[PDB]
Amino acid sequence: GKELVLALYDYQEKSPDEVTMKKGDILTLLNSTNKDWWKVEVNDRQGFVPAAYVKKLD
Repeated sequence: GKELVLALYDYQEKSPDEVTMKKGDILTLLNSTNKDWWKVEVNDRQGFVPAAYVKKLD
């Protein structure tokens, strides 16, 4: 499994443990154990984004 997610909306980081993404970005999923905040990797940065702002691609 590739563990990819698609950004549904832009998100601006508000804390240093978050990441910024743009709608249409394809992120790597690291940890989806929390229902509200998922840890993702977008290039060379890792951090949290809201789960509701992304969709798992398979």
